[PDB]
Amino acid sequence: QGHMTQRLFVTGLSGFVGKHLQAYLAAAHTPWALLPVPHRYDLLEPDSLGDLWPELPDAVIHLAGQTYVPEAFRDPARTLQINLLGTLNLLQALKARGFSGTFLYISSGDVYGQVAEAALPIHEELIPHPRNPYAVSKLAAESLCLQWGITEGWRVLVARPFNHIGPGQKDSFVIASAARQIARMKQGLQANRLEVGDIDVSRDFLDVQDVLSAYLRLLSHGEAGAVYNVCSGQEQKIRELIELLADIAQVELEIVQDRRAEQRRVRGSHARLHDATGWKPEITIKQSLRAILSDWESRV
Amino acid sequence: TQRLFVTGLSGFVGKHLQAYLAAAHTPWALLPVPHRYDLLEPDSLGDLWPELPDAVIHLAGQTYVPEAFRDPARTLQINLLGTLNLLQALKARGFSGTFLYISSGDVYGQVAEAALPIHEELIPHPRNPYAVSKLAAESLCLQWGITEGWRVLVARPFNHIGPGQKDSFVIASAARQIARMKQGLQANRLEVGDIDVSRDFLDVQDVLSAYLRLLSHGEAGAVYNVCSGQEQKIRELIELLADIAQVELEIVQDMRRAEQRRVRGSHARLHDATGWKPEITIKQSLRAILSDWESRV
Ligand SMILES: NC(=O)C1=CN([C@@H]2O[C@H](COP(=O)(O)OP(=O)(O)OC[C@H]3O[C@@H](n4cnc5c(N)ncnc54)[C@H](OP(=O)(O)O)[C@@H]3O)[C@@H](O)[C@H]2O)C=CC1
Ligand SMILES: NC(=O)C1=CN([C@@H]2O[C@H](COP(=O)(O)OP(=O)(O)OC[C@H]3O[C@@H](n4cnc5c(N)ncnc54)[C@H](OP(=O)(O)O)[C@@H]3O)[C@@H](O)[C@H]2O)C=CC1
Repeated sequence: QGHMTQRLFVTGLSGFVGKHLQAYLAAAHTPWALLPVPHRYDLLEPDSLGDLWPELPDAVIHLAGQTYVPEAFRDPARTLQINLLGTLNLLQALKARGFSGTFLYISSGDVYGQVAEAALPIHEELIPHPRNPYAVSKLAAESLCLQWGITEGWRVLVARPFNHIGPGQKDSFVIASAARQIARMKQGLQANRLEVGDIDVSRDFLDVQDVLSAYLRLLSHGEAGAVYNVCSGQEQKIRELIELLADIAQVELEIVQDRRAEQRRVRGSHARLHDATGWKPEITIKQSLRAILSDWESRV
Repeated sequence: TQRLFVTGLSGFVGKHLQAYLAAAHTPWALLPVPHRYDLLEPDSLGDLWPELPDAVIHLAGQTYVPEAFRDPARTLQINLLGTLNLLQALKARGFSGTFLYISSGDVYGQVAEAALPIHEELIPHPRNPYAVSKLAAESLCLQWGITEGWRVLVARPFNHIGPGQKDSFVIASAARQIARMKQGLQANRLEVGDIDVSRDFLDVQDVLSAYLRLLSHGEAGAVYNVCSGQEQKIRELIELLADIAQVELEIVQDMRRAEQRRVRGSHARLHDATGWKPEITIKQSLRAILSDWESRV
């Protein structure tokens, strides 16, 4: 009956993506059985990691870390400690326990930095040029994890996801903030006015569920030692997404000016991930935007 | 004349750089180091610069690969967080000049022979925690160039040769033992690992010259290999040392085969930016290390 089951441990289960992954694994038919977390742990504290795996994971997805760019600029050392030294502490704890399975490190499409429009769509052979300490720490942790795969013989995979859309996303993202505010307009809690910065840029978006499905297909099919973009391959203009949110919400609003963005356009290539795994995006942008508006209605 | 601050002056490369700068009339005046400091201790860094540097060469760190394997965390602390502490100390002092970070050709990792010579557009694949820490510090320094607007340069030097090199390095060890054989202090027998590999070697003086040229003419935000572009078989260099010493040597195996058999780097980018070329032949370098080892014994 069903799948040959494998034990999966996920760090960061309490964060934005983690909560969606736990729900995904509870509802879907998958070979991955999510291991329980025996107690709270801190990646900065090796003694808190010791007994996390009464049953040994066959695979690990490492989501946990300091994920806010302004916080990384505020305290770069702490972001490096959490994202790089924390990853090292996790790797060493897994090693001491006897782990030798699949380790999928979750990086970010932000490692690429400034990319010329002529180099679009971004592919994994483009040399990255991180522009903030968070992106620096992600690229450094990528290298570390892949070095561990070389040194220890583990199956190490790296994913570079681009823009995510989902309930629970950081309010500092313009699309998440726009949805929150529009849901407040629906309920008469704020005027039909949106104060924006530069929204005449395009970015590559995926629903969080398509991002999750890419990670699980990487666990099933990815090549040891390889880096994969996780992206839609489609540019969306921020302004058109805001207009579609208003349309879905049955609201009319004015967008009012609250410095131009450095990177005007971002399109990623997911050819490598699709060729290796069969993965394809399945959630439409309209469904993604409706989902975040609906989530906000029950919270505002 | 511009003020230059160098970390790691007490190390192998830094001692040669201090000597070089005292000898030649370069555009750089080496700043004094007012007190002993520790890159892991931000409070030791604040008063390091009574006069503000115009340029910095960052040599200091944990340079030994077996030590990095022994304690990866410590090597990442020294090489990455130590670099951050230096960047933050300079920023707080008001520095906004040129920062040259010294990385390593070891960041590249495994490279197919058909892909030689190694150029800077090859994606690096570090294979040990030292190389990881160097690649990570490169990205940190270049990110600081972007965000702070400083002129940040990275050099990826390949194998170095010279007096005062770490004794665990194969050529340095061979030269020391052959110098002892010449004096009769050891039997004419040499225990070696896999010496059937080739590496790209430069005399430390040529490496230093490349760094000084980069300070003056490197392009902000760019990475430069610092290498000879010629492969040297370890077995041949050992034979050359014995020939210079006039020692009849016997090489004995100890026993695993090296992962990378051949390494050759391209200095094309460095040369086109700075006109630099190696000036010291491999034989002249080996004479010098042998002759230094002779006085030592
Ligand atoms: N969200 C996005 O838009 C994108 C995300 N990513 C990457 O995806 C991954 C998931 O992001 P997201 O879900 O939004 O992240 P969140 O910030 O929402 O969640 C971070 C998680 O890490 C945990 N964590 C933080 N510090 C530590 C620590 N020192 N020890 C142990 N656990 C710790 C947090 O637990 P607690 O709250 O208890 O501290 C939390 O569960 C990250 O690697 C991120 O960089 C990259 C591209 C896009
Ligand atoms: N030597 C070689 O063959 C190669 C070297 N390189 C790179 O070139 C640079 C110079 O190498 P090399 O001269 O051989 O290095 P050494 O190991 O000989 O010298 C290291 C220097 O760093 C200083 N240092 C170490 N830790 C700290 C710390 N926590 N705070 C302050 N200073 C510290 C040491 O001072 P102290 O003695 O007091 O600890 C010393 O001056 C390094 O970045 C190295 O990676 C590149 C490739 C090959």
